[PDB]
Amino acid sequence: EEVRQFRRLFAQLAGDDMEVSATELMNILNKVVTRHPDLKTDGFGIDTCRSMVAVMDSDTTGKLGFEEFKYLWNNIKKWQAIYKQFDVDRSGTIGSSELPGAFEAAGFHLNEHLYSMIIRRYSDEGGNMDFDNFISCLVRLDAMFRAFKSLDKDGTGQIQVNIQEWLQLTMYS
Amino acid sequence: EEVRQFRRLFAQLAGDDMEVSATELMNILNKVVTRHPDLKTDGFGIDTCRSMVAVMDSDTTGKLGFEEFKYLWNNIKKWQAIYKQFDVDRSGTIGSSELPGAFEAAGFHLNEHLYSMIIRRYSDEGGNMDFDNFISCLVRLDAMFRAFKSLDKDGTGQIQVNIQEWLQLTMYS
Ligand SMILES: [Ca+2]
Ligand SMILES: [Ca+2]
Ligand SMILES: [Ca+2]
Ligand SMILES: [Ca+2]
Ligand SMILES: [Ca+2]
Ligand SMILES: [Ca+2]
Ligand SMILES: [Ca+2]
Ligand SMILES: [Ca+2]
Repeated sequence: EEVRQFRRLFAQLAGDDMEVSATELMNILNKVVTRHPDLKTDGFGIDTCRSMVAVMDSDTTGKLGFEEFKYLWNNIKKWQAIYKQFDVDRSGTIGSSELPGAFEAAGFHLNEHLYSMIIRRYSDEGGNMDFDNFISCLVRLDAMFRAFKSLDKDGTGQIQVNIQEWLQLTMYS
Repeated sequence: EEVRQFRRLFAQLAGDDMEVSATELMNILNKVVTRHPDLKTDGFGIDTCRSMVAVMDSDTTGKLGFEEFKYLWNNIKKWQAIYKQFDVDRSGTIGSSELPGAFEAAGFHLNEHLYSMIIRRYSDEGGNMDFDNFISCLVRLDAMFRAFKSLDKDGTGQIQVNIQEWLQLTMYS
């Protein structure tokens, strides 16, 4: 029944081409946040959604098919739950001091240098990250872990990236 | 002469803290576009401006110093001229058949496969790319070429990276 209700909701979200475009994704993400007053956000903008589509578009059709959209949606749900749980002052945002505990609850255990870099690149002047920034960040972080893993065949902790693959991975994202 | 003019322009834009923030950049670019009606754009938004700054921020200050801003600004001017010239139909946007001409004038040679990915990420449903996306795409592309080159100084066409280095290189919105 859980499977059946979700299949139906994808069909309603994707429309006749049975894929979710960046614009489509934007409108449903914004409808979601409207329902959660505990999530502070300046909204999901079109370019952030284009990035999320690209990074999750493994079959390169330009849009999210059922399995791609399922994977992303279920990640957003789990990370939404985490954002709420680690926003302990109820600011609606993930502060610098909340961020490590949240990334780690999402299964991404980094280090001091890498957290600093994330806040520098993703958080605002006050070191705070709102909900669309946190989602955009994790979608990419998850993807980059998955891409390193796909490339690390022999399990050695070191990958070898050619220019073409570099370009593909960084630009279609 | 023109050298002291630009040094003073930087000083004026950077203001009190002597560096250019994502916000200051957003404000000067948006005022730039408003004085070229031939340059179609939905505007330079915070995500795009925070993301240009991040890729240009070589010294991890979170803001653009003189040399960083200069490199960025001079590229933007060069690319703006290319955009106007390669928009041969005067649609005010760079269409899929105009894009390879433009990128070649900018010094970039890419295979069809990578154009198709770039078009899907940065252009609309008709294949037409607006000015802020064009600039955002070129800034990223040049930055990725430079990051790769620095780690491949013998020109093998391949770099070798551990997970820490990989997140540092790729975690750019
Ligand atoms: Ca659709
Ligand atoms: Ca797809
Ligand atoms: Ca908080
Ligand atoms: Ca935001
Ligand atoms: Ca300043
Ligand atoms: Ca800097
Ligand atoms: Ca055109
Ligand atoms: Ca745009």
